[PDB]
Amino acid sequence: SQPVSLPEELNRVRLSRHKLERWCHMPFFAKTVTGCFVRIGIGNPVYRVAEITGVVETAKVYQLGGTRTNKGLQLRHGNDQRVFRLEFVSNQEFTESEFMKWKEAMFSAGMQLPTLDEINKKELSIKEA
Amino acid sequence: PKSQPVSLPEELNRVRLSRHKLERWCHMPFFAKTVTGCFVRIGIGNPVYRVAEITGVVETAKVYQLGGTRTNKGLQLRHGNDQRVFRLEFVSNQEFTESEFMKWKEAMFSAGMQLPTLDEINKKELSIKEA
Repeated sequence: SQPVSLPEELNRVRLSRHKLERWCHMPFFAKTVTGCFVRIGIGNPVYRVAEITGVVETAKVYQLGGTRTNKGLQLRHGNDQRVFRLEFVSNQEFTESEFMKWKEAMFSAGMQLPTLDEINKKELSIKEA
Repeated sequence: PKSQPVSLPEELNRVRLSRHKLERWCHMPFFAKTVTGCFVRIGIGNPVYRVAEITGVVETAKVYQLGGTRTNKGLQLRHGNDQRVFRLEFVSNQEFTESEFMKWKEAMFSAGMQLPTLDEINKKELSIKEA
């Protein structure tokens, strides 16, 4: 029941752009990525912590590394909910500053933080054997 | 009354488009028809902003990130007699300040331009309503 307190903890359910590229044509892509988090580039360079709350189709097909996709992630950062192309997800870990700004957004939004149980159950559910 | 020219920033803010709204709309049909005649709070450098009317939408040479998407579009923007093209990434999400609004009126009057009426504002606002 302990709320997430450390970047290391939330990193257990962080998806890189690499993983997202590898998975983006898989049949259960939405089920897999929903409830995970990303380090998302939001433009100039600023990155944020965001939860994936769903997958949508984008207006345009675009290049993602070695493939092409029209998938977009529905991303939540506190009250902020927007669709982002997969191309803007970072391969790097959350910085401590990014993680702390996110916790502030959560509390200021009156949104309950994920628990370590919720994080561990999600991490386990999508392990690839 | 609706025949009066605009005189308050609250009135002009009825047709102000946020950067987030521009991002949401930028790849939908009739984007230029929708946004033309709206206003933006445009960032012009150091941070300073201007009130500007959108007079059209153009292609630019720079493909850039606009939130969750990519675009090369530019806004043709007018502030009194000053007309320029700006990337949409420079539009502010914040409301016009009273000083920005007053500076814009000063530019309009200097130029000999007349301000929109409340009727014109209301008609534009009603035409951009999301349902």
